[PDB]
Amino acid sequence: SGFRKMAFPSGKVEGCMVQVTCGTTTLNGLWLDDVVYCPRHVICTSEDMLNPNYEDLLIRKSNHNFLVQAGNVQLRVIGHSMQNCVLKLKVDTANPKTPKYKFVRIQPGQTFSVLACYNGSPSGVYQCAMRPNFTIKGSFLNGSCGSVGFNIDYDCVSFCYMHHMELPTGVHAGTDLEGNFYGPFVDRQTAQAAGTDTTITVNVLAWLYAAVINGDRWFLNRFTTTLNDFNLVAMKYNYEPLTQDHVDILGPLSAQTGIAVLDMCASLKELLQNGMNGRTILGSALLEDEFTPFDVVRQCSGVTF
Amino acid sequence: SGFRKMAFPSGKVEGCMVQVTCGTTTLNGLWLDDVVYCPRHVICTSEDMLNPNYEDLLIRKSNHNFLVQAGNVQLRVIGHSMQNCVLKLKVDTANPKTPKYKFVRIQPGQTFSVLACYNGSPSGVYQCAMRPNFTIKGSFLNGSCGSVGFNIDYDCVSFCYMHHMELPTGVHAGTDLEGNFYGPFVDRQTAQAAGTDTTITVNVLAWLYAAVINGDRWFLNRFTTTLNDFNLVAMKYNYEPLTQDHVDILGPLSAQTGIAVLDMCASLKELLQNGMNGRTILGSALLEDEFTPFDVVRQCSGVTF
Ligand SMILES: *c1cc(-c2ncccc2C)n2ncc(C3CCCCC3)c2n1
Ligand SMILES: *c1cc(-c2ncccc2C)n2ncc(C3CCCCC3)c2n1
Repeated sequence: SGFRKMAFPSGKVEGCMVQVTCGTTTLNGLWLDDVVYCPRHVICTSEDMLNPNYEDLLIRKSNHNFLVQAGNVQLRVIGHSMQNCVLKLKVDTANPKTPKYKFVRIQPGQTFSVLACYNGSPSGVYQCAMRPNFTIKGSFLNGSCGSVGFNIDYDCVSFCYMHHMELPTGVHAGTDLEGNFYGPFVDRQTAQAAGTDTTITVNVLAWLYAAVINGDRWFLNRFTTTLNDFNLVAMKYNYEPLTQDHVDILGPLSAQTGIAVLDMCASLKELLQNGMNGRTILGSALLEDEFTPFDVVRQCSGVTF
Repeated sequence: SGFRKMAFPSGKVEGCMVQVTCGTTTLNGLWLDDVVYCPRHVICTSEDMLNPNYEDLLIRKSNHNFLVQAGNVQLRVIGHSMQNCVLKLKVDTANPKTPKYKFVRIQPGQTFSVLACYNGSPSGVYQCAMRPNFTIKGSFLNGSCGSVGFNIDYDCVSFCYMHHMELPTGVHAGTDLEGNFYGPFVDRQTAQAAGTDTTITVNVLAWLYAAVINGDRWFLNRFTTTLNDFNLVAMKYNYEPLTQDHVDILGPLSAQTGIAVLDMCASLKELLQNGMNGRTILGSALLEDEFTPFDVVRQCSGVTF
């Protein structure tokens, strides 16, 4: 039936995007109820970027220094505050398009959809994973700050990411909606080490199960392995160690296909050691780690919102 | 800055999805103004599927045999007609969420976003290409019929595809919004040959330009080629012949990067003949053909809607 990197429908989030301007800087904001959330770096200028004193810069700002526009609707700013690396602008009108929502701090390896925006307007939507080193490999240009990542559960939008910056390496960094960065990153123009990234093993296994469900079974072999033997191979190829928790999360896919999790690990061990010999799996010539076990079940079961 | 398979924001299309039921069959419909569009195969049963007589089956139906539900809003069917392979149900209420829209018949090689739906509810969004053989490699399950493909140009949605069926090969087939199938396909349960597919050469070249823009330049070599020499290699590797029209469409990317189109063709020639030697381009170990030159410019220039 096919398997695609599927994003959540973005409608509920499109209704929340606004443009925030402070002086010469314009970026995106998220309008939920009577609060607009945006990166605090909206208040810093070219001369400040290397190490802004956000407390001092914010003290020089008043409510009328923040211009918020939702499409053509001009919002009135009646309060401002900084929470970690986000600015929270209280507005005098609750967003009539506010969906049911939660703010969540996702774990590394989990996925979410990103609605990339510029000037408070949607440009596109794509699915991505929070890397183990807390970076995201997105697609973002200047002005994309304030774009958000989210997941949907029936009618509820769980916002998990707000884009802040590109690192000199071309990867992306941001915060949860309480303004806490994912990873060791700071909101200043400096070279910052992201550190060693690894492949999300439980996601690669989930994608191998998605492949079996779709008829791509060439990689199934006559071997089995142990959790400890597989983890020796995982450490060698910079893959995350597999735990019993990960095995338990793969239970539904193991049940649907009749392939024991450790048998799928022995197939993955052979692909790591021998490569793919010019073959493809679900249209890919690499081992894909951007689908969680939940993503595979949602896509293979047609879960709606 | 990264490069992702980016879909259009789906909000404008989510507001148009409805559920259409006729007897025991339920699928998706598209509600635009006072007309609901859906696959005509909504009127066929398990005993008819092999070769339905759609004219006879439709004659046995009346307006009250079609139930249309938009969320929880029950629409009143006041007219029905068949146009090619689509059914057009006239309803007594114009959709208040109707966007500015056009119906278009896309050319093979062009791309569009698909909003996959079940029971009139959105499940996900993804970008895909109309293959040269007029199939689509989507992600669709039973009940996905009536889901649509579209492109957006500022505030206008151009609908180009309505999903009808999966072929026994696992690829997907459908129609434009006037009910004409793309390709030689018919709406019946039979084995149908899609014929030889080829790789969309102009799209592979556009993606190589996107790679150069993002700093992946390892594949740039010291060779050049001619349009005729490159076409000898294209025929050998089942790639579409490149024409001057394709060279002209790549003009903006050639200008932005300073790499002449024929020089990029000589790089592509070397990748086809020598493979990628275990290297990747924009995170892929295969040559990607699902980005048009327009898609690359939109993504690299941050075009909003
Ligand atoms: C907003 C957006 C971006 C950005 N994201 C992706 C690609 C390019 C760019 C420029 N940003 N990158 C860095 C920053 C900085 C500005 C100075 C304060 C710290 C964050 C940024 N903002
Ligand atoms: C609707 C949806 C699908 C479908 N799409 C993707 C994956 C699985 C399935 C079943 N359909 N496939 C075939 C058809 C037929 C039904 C009988 C008439 C011709 C079309 C279909 N409808």
